[PDB]
Amino acid sequence: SMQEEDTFRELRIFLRNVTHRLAIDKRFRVFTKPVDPDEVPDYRTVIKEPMDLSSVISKIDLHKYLTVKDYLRDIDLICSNALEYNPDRDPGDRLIRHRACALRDTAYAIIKEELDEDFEQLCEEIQESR
Ligand SMILES: COC(=O)[C@H](Cc1ccco1)c1ccncc1
Repeated sequence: SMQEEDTFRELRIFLRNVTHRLAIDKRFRVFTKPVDPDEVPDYRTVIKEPMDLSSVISKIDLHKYLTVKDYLRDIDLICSNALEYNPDRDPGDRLIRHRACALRDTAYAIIKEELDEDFEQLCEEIQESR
């Protein structure tokens, strides 16, 4: 229905706004663009599904997310990729891990405050009907 297409349009507006707020935070610059395959050729041998905030913006506009749950699976993948690629005790690895945890925690805290639980349940029930 037109009403259901208005629901998904409001979801995309919400997700673009959350993503922009994460992408401008200086702590998260390391998560804004793909890891460059020239500078780091080893990356794509270890990390089998790369993800970053520019790719998330492109996915919103391709209508890849019908629920906030499917958006948060890609925020969780950004964070888990950084934890698995940089697991060591040295300061460089510990700094990215702390930033990855802060990107995940910050996204979940904006959603807990600003997403209405009945708006998410509506998106889930339209998705489950298709
Ligand atoms: C999302 O970025 C990463 O996982 C890279 C891994 C990387 C790049 C070069 C060598 O290793 C990283 C970038 C900056 N600081 C720590 C790690």
